[PDB]
Amino acid sequence: SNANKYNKIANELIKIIGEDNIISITHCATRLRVMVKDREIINDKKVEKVDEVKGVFFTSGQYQIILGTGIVNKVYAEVEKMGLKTLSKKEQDEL
Repeated sequence: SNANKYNKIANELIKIIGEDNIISITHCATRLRVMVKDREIINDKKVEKVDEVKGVFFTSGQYQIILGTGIVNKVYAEVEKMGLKTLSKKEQDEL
């Protein structure tokens, strides 16, 4: 596939969750982890249909999208430019 593969998934994901429904975002080795305001407006079935999405779970305020290793980082790197509160990239330590 073309090099926009990961930015299309990021955009589809943001669009289904709702941009202003996102508190903050990070990831682990296999999952994109989105702290959301209201899970009950997120259409899980539409999320599950997105390219590369292996499954979805909500628990403990976290909407988790399983993308698999390597694919999860490439999607995270697209979301990182979108301006949402992404957290993985911890902020500069002061001296």
